[PDB]
Amino acid sequence: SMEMQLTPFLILLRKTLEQLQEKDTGNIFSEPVPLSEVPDYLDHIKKPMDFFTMKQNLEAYRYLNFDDFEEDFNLIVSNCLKYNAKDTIFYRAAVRLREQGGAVLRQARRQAEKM
Ligand SMILES: Oc1cccc2ncccc12
Repeated sequence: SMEMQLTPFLILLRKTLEQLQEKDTGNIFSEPVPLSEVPDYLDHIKKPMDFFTMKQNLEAYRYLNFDDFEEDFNLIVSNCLKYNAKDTIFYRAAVRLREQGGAVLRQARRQAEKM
């Protein structure tokens, strides 16, 4: 809205990002998928995403509404479901992050709406 302030919103996004990273207990989404180990990754995945990149986007003022932030989170999840077979831990880790992280995201968006 007209009066919504930037700094409390960024503080909220930082806290939310930390809470989401806590759900990724193996830290498999902490840094970009290592393209040197996965040379076919970009054949399947058009926009890689990870929590370090999200932190850099946050601090570069690229996230100005909650959708901007949640869309990149959803890329982390959807890219991982798309690339990895269902019988892998990586696939299940994306399911777990979607489920547990969705709860973090709903409460955070509610706080943003009060701003
Ligand atoms: O190394 C990784 C971490 C998280 C997700 C991945 N998805 C495909 C290939 C490698 C991955």
